[PDB]
Amino acid sequence: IVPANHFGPIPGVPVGTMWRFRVQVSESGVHRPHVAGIHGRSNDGAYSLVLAGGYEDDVDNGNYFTYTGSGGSSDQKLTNNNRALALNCHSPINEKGAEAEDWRQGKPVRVVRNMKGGKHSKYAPAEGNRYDGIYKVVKYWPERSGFLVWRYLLRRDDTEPEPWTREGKDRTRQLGLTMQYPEGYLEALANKEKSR
Amino acid sequence: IVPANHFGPIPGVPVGTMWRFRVQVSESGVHRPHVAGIHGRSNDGAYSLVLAGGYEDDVDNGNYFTYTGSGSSDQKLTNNNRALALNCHSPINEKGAEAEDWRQGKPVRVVRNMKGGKHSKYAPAEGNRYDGIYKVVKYWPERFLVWRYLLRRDDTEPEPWTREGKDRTRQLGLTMQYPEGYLEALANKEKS
DNA sequence: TCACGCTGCGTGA
DNA sequence: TCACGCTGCGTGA
Repeated sequence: IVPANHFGPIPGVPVGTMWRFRVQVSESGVHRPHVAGIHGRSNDGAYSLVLAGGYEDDVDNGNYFTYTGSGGSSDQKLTNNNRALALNCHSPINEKGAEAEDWRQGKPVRVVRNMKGGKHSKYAPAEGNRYDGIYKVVKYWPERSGFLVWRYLLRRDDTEPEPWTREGKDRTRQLGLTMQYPEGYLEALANKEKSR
Repeated sequence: IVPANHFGPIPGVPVGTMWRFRVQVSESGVHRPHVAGIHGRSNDGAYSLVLAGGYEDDVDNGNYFTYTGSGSSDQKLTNNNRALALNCHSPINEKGAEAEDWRQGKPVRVVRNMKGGKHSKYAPAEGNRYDGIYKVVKYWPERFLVWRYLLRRDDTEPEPWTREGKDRTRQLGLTMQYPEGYLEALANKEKS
């Protein structure tokens, strides 16, 4: 595997792989937190995040999406994962939001989409978790719920194509990527011979 | 295998049975909720509760303990907290009540989780432990405002922390139950 | 379906 | 240690 604070793609998991649970996504190293949306250290940056349709805003447009941080029922602070993510934007950490001088020079963020994101996004998978590639932070800002939240614009910068495109649907088919289940999960669950 | 809304002990699960995880305690049947403290419908009663030290408002003395409900917001005798109150042998009362002949209330299987050892010597060291049948003696509200219950034990087989009970566990072979493949892959990860 | 809940765990700090 | 948290499940409704 690779270090936890490692930035960028995990070697061997191309764009379009599909795990069923987030523990498989973790063991794969693509997104190490079992539950948390963001993986980051406030002193370094954010290494990976998940879109599971948590926030009633957070508009998902494929190559572009808005995203909201962690905290709170009370105001969100620019600390921990919130601060970690903003560190990737090619701009000095500003406590009032910043924009990127050449956004493509930001730290890379791994991004996977989850079936629960379908509540708000046409780009979610029908099932499980799909690593949709690399994004960079272009902008971040605070806004009002009725409380203050920290939000982020993310643009995609990966060489391999989005899995929902024609080119990407061919990469998913040619590389033979199928929904990967935990060893034993399918076989074990098929046994519903309880009492009746 | 007795329905979900069955009162009293589960056939085949003796007092002192041990499971490492809450999921096996639901497969067992003794306590079907995976997370929730109480199993109970608001017009029938409660079937099982777990002592996992979740609330400041709790005292555990073994043969009896006092228990807390569901809720930084005032509680109500609704849903599960309504359910437990019907297990008391006295008509439901929004002001709290006590049972005359508490032993004719409806049985409640009590599971003890290791997360209660902090404030109870009677909790197990590891995992979960089925400790028999308790009945509701009395229930009342207390100050935020919360609902509390007192539960005495009414089960013929001995408690697993006594001499008689500890003798049943050794002789019945009840040892800590783990999921298949848990110990295998966790020894794997332990050595790394 | 829908929301809840005495979980349980790897990682940041 | 504790803080943290875009899990996941059965459950009543």
